[PDB]
Amino acid sequence: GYLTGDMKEYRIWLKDKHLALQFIDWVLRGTAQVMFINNPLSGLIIFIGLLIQNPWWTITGGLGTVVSTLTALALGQDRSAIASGLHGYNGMLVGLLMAVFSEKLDYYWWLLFPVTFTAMSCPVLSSALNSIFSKWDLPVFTLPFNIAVTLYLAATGHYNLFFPTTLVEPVSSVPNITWTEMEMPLLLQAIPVGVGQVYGCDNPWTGGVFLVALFISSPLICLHAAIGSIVGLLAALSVATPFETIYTGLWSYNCVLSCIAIGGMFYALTWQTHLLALICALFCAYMEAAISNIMSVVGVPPGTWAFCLATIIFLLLTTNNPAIFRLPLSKVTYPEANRIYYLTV
Amino acid sequence: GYLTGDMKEYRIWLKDKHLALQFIDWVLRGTAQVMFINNPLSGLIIFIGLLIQNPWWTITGGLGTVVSTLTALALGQDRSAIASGLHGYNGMLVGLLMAVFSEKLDYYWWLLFPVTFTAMSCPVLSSALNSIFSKWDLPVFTLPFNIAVTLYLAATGHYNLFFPTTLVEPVSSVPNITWTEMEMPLLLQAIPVGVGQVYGCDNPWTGGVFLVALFISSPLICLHAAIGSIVGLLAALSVATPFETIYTGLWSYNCVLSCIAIGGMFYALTWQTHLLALICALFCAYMEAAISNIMSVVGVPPGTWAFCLATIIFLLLTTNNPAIFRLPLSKVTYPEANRIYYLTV
Amino acid sequence: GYLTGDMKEYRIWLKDKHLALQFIDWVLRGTAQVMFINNPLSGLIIFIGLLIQNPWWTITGGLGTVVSTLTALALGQDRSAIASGLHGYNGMLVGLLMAVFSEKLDYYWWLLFPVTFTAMSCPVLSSALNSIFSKWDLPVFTLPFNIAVTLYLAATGHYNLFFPTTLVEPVSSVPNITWTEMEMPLLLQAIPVGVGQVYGCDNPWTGGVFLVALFISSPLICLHAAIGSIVGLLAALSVATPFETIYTGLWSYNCVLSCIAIGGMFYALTWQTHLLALICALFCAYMEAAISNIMSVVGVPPGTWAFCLATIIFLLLTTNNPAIFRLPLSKVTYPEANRIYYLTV
Repeated sequence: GYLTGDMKEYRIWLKDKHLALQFIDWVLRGTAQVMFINNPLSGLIIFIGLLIQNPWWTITGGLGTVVSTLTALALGQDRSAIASGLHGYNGMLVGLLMAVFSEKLDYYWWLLFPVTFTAMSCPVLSSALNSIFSKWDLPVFTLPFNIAVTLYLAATGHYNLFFPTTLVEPVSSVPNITWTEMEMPLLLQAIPVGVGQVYGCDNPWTGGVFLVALFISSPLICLHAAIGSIVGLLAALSVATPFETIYTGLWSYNCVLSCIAIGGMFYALTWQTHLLALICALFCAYMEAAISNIMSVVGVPPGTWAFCLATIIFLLLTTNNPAIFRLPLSKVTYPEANRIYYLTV
Repeated sequence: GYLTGDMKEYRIWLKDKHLALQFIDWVLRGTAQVMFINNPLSGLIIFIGLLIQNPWWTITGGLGTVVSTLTALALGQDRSAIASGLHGYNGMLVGLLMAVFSEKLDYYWWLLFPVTFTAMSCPVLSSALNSIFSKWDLPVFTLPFNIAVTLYLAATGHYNLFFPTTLVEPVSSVPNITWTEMEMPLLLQAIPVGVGQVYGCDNPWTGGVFLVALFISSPLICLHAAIGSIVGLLAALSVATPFETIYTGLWSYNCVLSCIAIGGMFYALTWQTHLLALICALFCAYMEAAISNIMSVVGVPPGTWAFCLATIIFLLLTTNNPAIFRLPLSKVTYPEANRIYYLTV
Repeated sequence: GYLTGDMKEYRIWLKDKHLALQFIDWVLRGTAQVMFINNPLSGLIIFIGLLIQNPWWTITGGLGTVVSTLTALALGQDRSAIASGLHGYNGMLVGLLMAVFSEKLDYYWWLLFPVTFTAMSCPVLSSALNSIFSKWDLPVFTLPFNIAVTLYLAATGHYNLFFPTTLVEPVSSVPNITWTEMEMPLLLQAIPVGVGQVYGCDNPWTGGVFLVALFISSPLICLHAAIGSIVGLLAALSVATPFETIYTGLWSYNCVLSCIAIGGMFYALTWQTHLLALICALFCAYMEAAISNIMSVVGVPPGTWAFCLATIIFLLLTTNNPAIFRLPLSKVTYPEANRIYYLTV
């Protein structure tokens, strides 16, 4: 009861504790907000999952979250936004994905020097983007992280002496796909892996832990994450993706985020909105294939550009349907509360 | 008399017929609206020209138009916009150009599965873009088609197993141009071919049929299309393009669209506006060369990005000249009526 | 006294002289406005520095400035903006950098044909961009020049028969950096060279002359230019750039412009704003590395994209700090006057 939703009672009870405890809560909420979850217990569970995946990635992501939150505080950003973790998840992703795409080994402590720096740009970028997107009542989903990490990975590249990144290359030959070597266990495993890849994690246990963290806050978010992962796998099979690429969940995490966002988070959860979420996730999968192919030419990973663009497109979509209701950004908490608010409206 | 303009009398007489006839009219108007023509007879003539070029391309383009119109209806878009074909031409182009840039043979029926899908995204995109561009009173020229087809051709690419696209590669050597092998007949033929390449068609007869379709609705549109084709050829000669590339009309169709749009369609046709149309077409030709070179690196055709960007730039241009008059978007029908409205104003 | 600032007394005394003298003043002010200086004496000193660097580049840049100013006059742009040189510096940069990146020899007079043309697009672009950026009270820093020159250099490319550009290629191997061959004299020389590279000039004397021109108008602008150059060099050393690349000042000029803009020009000069300028210059250096690496894939020089993007981001940044004050665009003259205005406010 006190653990589900966004833990409003815990927020009230902590708004008068020590500043260190409040900062820890903001960091946990920022960790959870990567998947639109404003829950500190979910953030703790996600931290446990990341520790299961890679403790070094956990260190880099936690440092990114801390630095992003501290920079948002120093820049005088909205304290309500900071307290809900809306200024820590972009830095979390920045740290995690500069650890993931580093050609150096684990515990390359020098990588903390760039991480911090490009975690400091995440609040700035957010602010700048909020100067534009607020004029359309749009969120800045992961555009700060995407901009920052794309710029970092292009600036360093694979041949940097200090911070070399992993080699990303375009596809140059037709894959050999024989449909009799499909492994149903691996295809099923790609659903939790697809969920976990929103944090850059390929461990199936990490993805299952992330699903548990999603369910703790909002069961509808967990359901839409699983459905988005499945939609991503189906799209990958539809355009004849090699099975090895499908198994890694790199075709699903953008669709996971898109299905979470459109299906109940920023639209009111109705069956029309659920169908819109499915269509947005499919279009996001194909746009992710396109963006990955385009950005592999300059040697940069696709990130979550496709999720941001597809979700922005489907939020800017205007229909005369009363059942497709876009909630005001200030009223958006989580799909159950969003549906209740929509019913009252 | 009843066949010229936008056939307002026919629209009035059909607004009370069967829904199937109205849908056929909307599809024909969407076919014609690729070249800013809101005329069903012009759409029928364009369909005849496409049948002359390639019946398979006709099938794919017609399916794209039908799917785009049906998706716009299902999404509750403005019925006035749907009835004028403003939600069918982007899907028409999507179907036509995914047929054109398919490495498979003609009548590869499986290509209808992707076509439909990315024809369904054309209304959505339009809506999303209209949420922004309406704040500047701008049209969404072919940005839905350009976004959708660029994403599709990047997602599949040349090495896709199911839907391989044609190989697009950057230029890697200096062309050998000897100016004594210029063929004046082929240079002249490149004018109707340049007009026809707005639909992806390289048949000169198809381009002539398209010019007839333009003339049926508005002689000024036909004149500006021919002048834009000539301007594109002159620009191609100006930057020393190989004659083989010039003959294909790939340097002219963007300029055709830009000259139509700026010269009388969205500006009031005056001599100052005609000069502005010429300058916009020239800048569009050079921007098209730039965009084609840039996008060949990722293996994607240039599309009509240059026309959209150049026309948006020249519409956003603000001058103190009273003779350069930008008509309100709701008053834009065709250059003759636009000039009459401007004279009354 | 009459030579510092923006020479308001000279502007008043010249507003009633011959039109040729006024046009010469506008051209000189446009030359100076590349570095945010609205001073004709500074423009003359910059012209002297360019003559020191390369008289052919001086010819191309002067022609670009003249053509841009004349096109702005013909298009009926704001006479106050034209008289302050705000419509001549983009054309100046266009001419200078199409001369710099030309694979032909000096005094290739045919290069004046493209220069003029893409100097005519600089006002248009500015106008178009001002239709958007004015809605956020933002300047169009060098986006007209960046768009125009990127399009030109992509359209022609290295293999053009008439106007071949220099070969720009991505890095394909790890540099061999031995830190014992650092030359302190060359590292120090890279500061004035970094300042001079805003005009594409690598002569250290040209950069020193540019610093003198900056100091004549505003000592704070000169100080921030030097500090931005130093910040660019420090960033280049931070990401292990080969010393040969560092010595050319190609890592500093974007940071020079960013430090000038944020540190006193469009923000009120306080110590908080000076720190913000340092951070913006650092982020601009890294974004410049990223953009250069990305655009070398399509064979295009980075230009000043990074400066424009970083400065726009840091201007759109919203803080609750009263000491970080964004001046209204109409009140922006130069850092000393800006600080006085901020103190009165």
